[PDB]
Amino acid sequence: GPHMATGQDRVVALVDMDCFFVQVEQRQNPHLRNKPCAVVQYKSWKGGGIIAVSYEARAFGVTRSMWADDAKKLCPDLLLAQVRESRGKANLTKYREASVEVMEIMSRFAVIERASIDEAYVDLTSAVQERLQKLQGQPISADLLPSTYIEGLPQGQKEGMRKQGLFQWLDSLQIDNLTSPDLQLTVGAVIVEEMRAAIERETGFQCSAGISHNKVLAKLACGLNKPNRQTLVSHGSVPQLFSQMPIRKIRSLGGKLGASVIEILGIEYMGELTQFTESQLQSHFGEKNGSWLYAMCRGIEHDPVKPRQLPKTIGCSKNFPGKTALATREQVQWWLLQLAQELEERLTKDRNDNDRVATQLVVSIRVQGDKRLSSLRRCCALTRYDAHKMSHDAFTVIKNCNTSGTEWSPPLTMLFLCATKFSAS
DNA sequence: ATTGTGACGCT
Ligand SMILES: Nc1nc2c(ncn2[C@H]2C[C@H](O)[C@@H](COP(=O)(O)NP(=O)(O)OP(=O)(O)O)O2)c(=O)[nH]1
Ligand SMILES: [Mn+2]
Ligand SMILES: [Mn+2]
Repeated sequence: GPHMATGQDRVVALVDMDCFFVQVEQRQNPHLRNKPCAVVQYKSWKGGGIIAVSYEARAFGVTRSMWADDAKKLCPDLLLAQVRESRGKANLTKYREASVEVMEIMSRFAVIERASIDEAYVDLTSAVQERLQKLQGQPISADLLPSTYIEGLPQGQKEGMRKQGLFQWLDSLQIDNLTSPDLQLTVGAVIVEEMRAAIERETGFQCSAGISHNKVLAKLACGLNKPNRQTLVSHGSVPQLFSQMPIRKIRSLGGKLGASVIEILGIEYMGELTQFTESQLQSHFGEKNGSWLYAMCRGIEHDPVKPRQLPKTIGCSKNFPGKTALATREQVQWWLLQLAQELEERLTKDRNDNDRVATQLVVSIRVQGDKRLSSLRRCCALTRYDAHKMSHDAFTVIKNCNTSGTEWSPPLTMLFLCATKFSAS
């Protein structure tokens, strides 16, 4: 009853850019705007692998992880932009820099947690309190929410339905109670409209967002009405929303754990989890996961928005599939040097921009015929931003994997160099 | 022959 805390203390948003790499390329090349297009990596093998797809191209069935040649079968007029290649590998610098543009705008409104190259969580609780006190009890006009959907409304064309649901929501609002969670979410949504307007004005990029009381619901909400819209998921919307929500749609349950929840419990949807005790869930999935699942199926999650705008690691990876797998010593050395040169460039720029230095270098490899994505992972000291030294140390750290009696065997199908353990400088 | 990352948990 009164003592069952409902996890309505916070206002959290998740902002995620729409078809991000495509928008970056469309901004640079106006011929690509408002067209079916996609961004690929490489080009020789089946036209390259697609990593981002405009919404126009998605209507033809083009998806991420498709080969461009196959996508062209679905979409013969598909336009393609290629990721930059430097030193024989994909170079994602243009998109990392675009990301920083967006992150810097978001950071003006509130402390953010970078969650990927194109998305961040925002803790808006303090900003909402400030705005509520500034409103001095003034109601909230629908004009302030021009791109907001209220999940689960209306009850009882697309734009018309959106505005009907928004009117139902706004007429139901108790504007006098500065502590109403629903009001707090609404004011959050007003701020997020302003944030998304600023992002689009100042970068040209459109994005969607979710507003709810925690990160998992905010991330789920964001995807409900993409592209170029934001979605408010209130605490009261959760039972209906979860009643037909496949468990795999929830962040962290899209893999083996979610499959085991489904198989062991004999359920399909998030809402069915409510019928199990906390102890039952802890028994099957462990104490942490069990407590998390017990609260999350009731809409409650406590994971904080971490104050972290910069990546915690800076890494460089390249696959060598099939007959391109590295089978000589000179090959492994040359590719370790290419990787180290890109790493050195990114680290030197990171030091100048962010006043920090990495102190540990992680070397990861895959060997041909190995089932695992990473065969060996070994760390050494990173004492100097020098590509030649980083590559020699990575080699020193992996060389005892070679079983040849000049050659390399088994051949290497992946190299990975990652700088970690940053320290102020 | 999805590839290139990046966060985080387990032991
Ligand atoms: N290298 C690489 N980059 C990737 C991969 N997957 C995604 N990216 C890059 C390209 C993506 O643009 C970007 C952001 O990933 P999302 O937010 O998951 N997708 P988006 O913003 O495209 O569309 P939506 O409107 O549905 O959010 O990350 C990958 O497997 N490899
Ligand atoms: Mn995105
Ligand atoms: Mn994203």
